[PDB]
Amino acid sequence: PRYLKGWLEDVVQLSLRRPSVRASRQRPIISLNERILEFNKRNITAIIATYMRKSPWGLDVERDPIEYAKFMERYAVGLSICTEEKYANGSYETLRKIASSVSIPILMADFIVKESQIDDAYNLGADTVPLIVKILTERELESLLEYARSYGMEPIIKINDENDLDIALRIGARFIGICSRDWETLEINKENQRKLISMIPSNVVKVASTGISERNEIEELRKLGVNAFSIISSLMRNPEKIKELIEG
Ligand SMILES: *C(C)CC(=O)c1ccc2cc(OC)ccc2c1
Repeated sequence: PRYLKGWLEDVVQLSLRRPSVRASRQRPIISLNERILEFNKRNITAIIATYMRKSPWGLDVERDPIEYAKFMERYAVGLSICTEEKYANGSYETLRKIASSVSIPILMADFIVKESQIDDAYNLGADTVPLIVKILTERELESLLEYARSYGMEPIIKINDENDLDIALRIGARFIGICSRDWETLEINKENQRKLISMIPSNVVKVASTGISERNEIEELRKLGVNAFSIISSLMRNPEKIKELIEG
C-alpha cells in the first residue's frame, strides 16, 4: 500500500494480516453496476444501503444484520456490508449470513489491500469490492482490479480528489465511487465532491456517497449524472427512510 498515518495506517496494516477464509460460493455473481444502470433505465432511484455497526466517525448501532438486509432487499439497488473489524466491528460471518439471505448485489466494504481479501469476498458470496485510490499504489490498484475481474467482479474504484480521478481513469475504472469524506481526516467536502463528479466521463457508472441532507442531494446530484447513492448512518439509524428517499 501507500505510506499512511493515523487510524488509516493502522487499519491497512491490520488488513494485510487478515486471515483468509475457505468456503464455496453458492450463487453466481450478481452485478451491482449492471443493476444500477437497469434502475436508471426504469427511473428508479438507486440507493446502496450499508450495514455498518461502528465507524471511526462515531457511528455506533447494534441491530440485526439479517432483518436489516431482508428489509433492504425490497428497496436498495444493492447492499454494502462492512467487514472491517477494528473500527467498524464488522465480520466475515456477518457477510456470509447476509449474502445467503438476499438475492440483490452485495459489496464487501473493507480495506482491500491483498488478493486473499478478494478471494474472501468471492468465497463469502459478495459480488464486488471497493478499491480505494488513497491507500493503494497505482500498481496495486491496476493488479487488484485485474484480479477481481478474473472472478467476474467489477470493483468500484473510490476517489476523493482530482488526482484520484486521474489514476482511476488511467487504470481503466468503469465503476467509480465519489467519496465526500476524506479517509484520513474524516472531513466532508460536498463542493469538491460535486466538482469531481462533473469531471467523470458519462460512460462511467458513478456512485456518490450521500448522508447529511439526502433527498435534496439525490435530486441535485442525479442531474449532474450520478447513477446511484451510497448511504450509511441515516439508514443504520432509521432503515425505513430508504422508502421516502426512493418514492415520496
Ligand atoms: C463506496 C460505495 C465504497 C464503499 O461502499 C465503502 C463504504 C464504507 C467503507 C468503510 C470502511 O471502513 C471500515 C472501509 C471501506 C468502505 C467502503
